[PDB]
Amino acid sequence: CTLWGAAGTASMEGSLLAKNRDWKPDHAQSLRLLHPEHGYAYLGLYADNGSEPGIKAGVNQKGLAVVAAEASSLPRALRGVLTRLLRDYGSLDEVASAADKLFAQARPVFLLLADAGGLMQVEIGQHGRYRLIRQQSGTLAHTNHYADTSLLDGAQTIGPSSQARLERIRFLLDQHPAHTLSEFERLSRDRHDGPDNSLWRSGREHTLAGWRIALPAGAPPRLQLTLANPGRAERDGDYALDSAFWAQPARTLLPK
Repeated sequence: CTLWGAAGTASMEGSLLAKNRDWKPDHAQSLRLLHPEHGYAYLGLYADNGSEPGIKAGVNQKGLAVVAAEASSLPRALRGVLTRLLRDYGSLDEVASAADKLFAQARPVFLLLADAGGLMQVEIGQHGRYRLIRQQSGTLAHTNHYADTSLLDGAQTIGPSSQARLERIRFLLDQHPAHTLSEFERLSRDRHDGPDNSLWRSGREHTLAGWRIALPAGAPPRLQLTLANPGRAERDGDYALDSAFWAQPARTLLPK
């Protein structure tokens, strides 16, 4: 998985959060809106079935968005919280506060949250150890390996794809000063470097979805999603998370 986003003069439509979900094409995913009994309503990029079902990404009505990356760097042995964020927190500051507990008890993982204000990257290591980064007027990017090795008990294992993919969105992003949603969409479909080391994989692992959202201040958030469930044809989502959107009943919005 490839995660990345821009904030500040680095974007022309506000905070951008993107996520490329890569995985063995052996399950089905779905975009679901949920109205939890206690918390904010939120959209979710669920993995209906498979080996690891659950929320892979989302965004709530308060306009807080988050995307996760698996921490393959370390053994499955040492390898949720994505839902707490979506249904109890409405801003990066809300998270920066309850972070030393929210993440101090979160399994290892890579998180990339975003809100009208900016972006925030969270790397949760072995046990409790976690590093934070908050950019407000620039760009951010992360894949499947820790940038701060200090958050682990021992040297990690960087996968060839996590390596290559990180160097690709890093390069492509460093070309222009500012970015847009339209651009990102093009970015997520880059087929540079074979079928395994590319942003849009198609080898052992296929990119099963493309997630991208824009969060302009004082305006409805705009979400675009490309679902690619194996066997089915590609389905694309384009929504405006306004008051009305969130008012609709909880149900699957992808695939129709």
